[PDB]
Amino acid sequence: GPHMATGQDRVVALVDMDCFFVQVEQRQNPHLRNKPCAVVQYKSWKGGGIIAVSYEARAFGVTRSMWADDAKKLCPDLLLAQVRESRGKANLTKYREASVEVMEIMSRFAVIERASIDEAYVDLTSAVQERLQKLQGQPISADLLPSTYIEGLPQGPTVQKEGMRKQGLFQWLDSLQIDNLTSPDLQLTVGAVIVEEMRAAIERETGFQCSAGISHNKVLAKLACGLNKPNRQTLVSHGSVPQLFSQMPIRKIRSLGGKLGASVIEILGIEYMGELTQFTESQLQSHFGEKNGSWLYAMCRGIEHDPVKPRQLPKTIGCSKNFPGKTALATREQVQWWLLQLAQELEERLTKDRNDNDRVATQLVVSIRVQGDKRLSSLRRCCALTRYDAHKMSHDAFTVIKNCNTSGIQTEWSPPLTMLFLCATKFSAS
DNA sequence: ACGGTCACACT
DNA sequence: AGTGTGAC
Ligand SMILES: Nc1ccn([C@H]2C[C@H](O)[C@@H](COP(=O)(O)NP(=O)(O)OP(=O)(O)O)O2)c(=O)n1
Ligand SMILES: [Mg+2]
Ligand SMILES: [Mg+2]
Repeated sequence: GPHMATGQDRVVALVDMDCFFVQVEQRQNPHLRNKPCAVVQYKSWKGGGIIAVSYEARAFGVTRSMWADDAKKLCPDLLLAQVRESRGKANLTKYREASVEVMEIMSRFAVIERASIDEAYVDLTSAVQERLQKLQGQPISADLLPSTYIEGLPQGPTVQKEGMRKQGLFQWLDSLQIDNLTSPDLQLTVGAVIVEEMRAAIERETGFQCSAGISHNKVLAKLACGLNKPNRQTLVSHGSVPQLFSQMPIRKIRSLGGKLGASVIEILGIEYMGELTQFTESQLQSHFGEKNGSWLYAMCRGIEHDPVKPRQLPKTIGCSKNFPGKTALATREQVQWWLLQLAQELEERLTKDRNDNDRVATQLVVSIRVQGDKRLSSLRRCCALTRYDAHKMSHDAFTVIKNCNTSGIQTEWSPPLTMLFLCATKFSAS
């Protein structure tokens, strides 16, 4: 009991933008605002794939990955913003740049880890101690947490959601012992205050609304963030974990969404995260491996040690395009032209990256898929990247994958390529 | 015909 | 260096 480590050492927040691509388009185009809206790419095929959905639109059942034509059936008045197309492919520059706006603001408060284009993890442990020191035996007002939810509260002895939020928050605050600096719950609470400030700054400065989860680790922070979206932040305490995890589907936990989560469910015959507590660390390790087993054992107990990496920028800069079914490239000239298009966009992004971030990519990775292959990549190959030259990069990429072309004629390409991928990696200071 | 990107574990 | 999984 005295020696058991509860994973309450850190205060971690995950801030995730609400329907991010939609918001970027909405900010730029006021007409989209407060309306059922979605962002689509490649309009020609079935109206284009939906990649982002406004909350008004989600009410109609519109979802990501839905074809726009299908979405229209559910929501006749659905408004659509198209992903920019450059050189015959979708260009995500606007959203990347919008992401930078958010990331830079967040970086002001603490070192951040860029988990995705629209979200980043924040370790507020240092910030919290300092803030706790700044306010002395200073009780924390509810006003400082206007958008905060306390998961699991209210409990025990208004049918409006805001009323519920307030009751829960009040129960939490009344419970709090302000005087003790060490208390994890107090630390989470102060962390929540900062997140409120972080989120207000984001909205004021970009016009983008976001949600956040405050907890002692990344997994819990991420899970918490989703609980009260949109435009709200949720504090998941260590104590709330048992009840929260008791009915929490295993797939919900980050990294348990795929095969591992399925095997975990299949092998152990359980549905909920909480049920994982019944197994010894060794038991979990035997089925899912040493690293996974330890992670699962600690995680179902609300404990995770994965640190918030200090990484604001992406480690890689990549361009890729799919050429599905009939559109697969079956000629050498075709492959070369598309490689060139990818290389050109990559070059523009690489050049801007070098100026902005003082770094150069020393390695080029070329990936392709042949028709009928199961795998996302038929082949992956890498060559040195010494110049930010689109022609050289595309020329080099062709050299690397050219032998994949079986056909004797060599003016043709067989099998036709379903996918082309170019990625710049191994960045170095410059 | 569930696209375009990213990170990272395993080998 | 290459492959596969998971995420968003
Ligand atoms: N499969 C996916 C998932 C997300 N994205 C993009 C579009 C999203 O707007 C953006 C952020 O992803 P997301 O946070 O998981 N969902 P989104 O931000 O749109 O809505 P929220 O549920 O977070 O409020 O990345 C994508 O392009 N392809
Ligand atoms: Mg989001
Ligand atoms: Mg996200």
